[PDB]
Amino acid sequence: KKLTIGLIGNPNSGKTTLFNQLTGSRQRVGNWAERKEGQFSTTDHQVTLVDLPGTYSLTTQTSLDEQIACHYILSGDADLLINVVDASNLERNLYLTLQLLELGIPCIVALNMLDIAEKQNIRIEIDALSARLGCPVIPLVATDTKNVQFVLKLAIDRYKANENVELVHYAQPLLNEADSLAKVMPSDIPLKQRRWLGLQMLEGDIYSRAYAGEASQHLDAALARLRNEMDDPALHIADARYQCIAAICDVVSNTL
Ligand SMILES: Nc1nc2c(ncn2[C@@H]2O[C@H](COP(=O)(O)OP(N)(=O)O)[C@@H](O)[C@H]2O)c(=O)[nH]1
Repeated sequence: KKLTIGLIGNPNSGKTTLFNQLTGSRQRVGNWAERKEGQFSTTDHQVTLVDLPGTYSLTTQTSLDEQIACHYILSGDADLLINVVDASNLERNLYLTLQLLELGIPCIVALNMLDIAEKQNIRIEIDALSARLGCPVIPLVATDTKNVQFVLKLAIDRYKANENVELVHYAQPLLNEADSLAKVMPSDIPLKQRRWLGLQMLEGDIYSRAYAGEASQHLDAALARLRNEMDDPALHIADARYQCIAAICDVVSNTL
């Protein structure tokens, strides 16, 4: 029955509400090595709900909360990740959701605060979002107990690996140098995550270097060949990311 789930999401997106709604008062606040942990029953599982520190990005010195959240997702202790998303500010919240899907980690998106999005004249299309993200999207109003118990626990029991859908289309030189960096990293890290990490290093992420072994030292040489192939490598990563995120927001969002 054991199943470890990690709630992940932006700050002020109804994360603690959803955590509390599922856990109730079956919680244990301790400390990493604040670590918040909870328990709740499903049909097929008894879940260990690991609350993670709220963050906008798995990349960036910043606070200690940001790092532990990032490291936990890479650690791979969790079977499933439930990503609490604010529906009223989708674009802003999707950047973390993209990173989780780029890491290839099985996850369910808890699309929350839909009533606020509805009040702001925004009707998000659930099936369209699920199709383009490649993971179950559960519409929610976390504050309503009637709504939270509707399907979420049902979705948790039938979870699978994400659909291998196309997300960000980076230029080939970026994928080349990210792959070269990925070959230097320890092989126990999945190849799909090693390439993503390599790309974060090129953009100038401070965290990703930790999982790279000695690949972090080969950065400037890769950046040199990138800087002669394009004006700036870090920007081109950020450009391609935007069109992906923005293209999802367009086809998924509508007038109520
Ligand atoms: N209207 C609405 N409000 C919500 C919903 N979920 C959470 N909230 C409200 O948003 C605020 C922040 O919620 P919280 O869970 O603390 O977010 P956090 N800090 O990311 O854990 C709270 O005042 C809460 O009542 C929702 O689905 N709909």
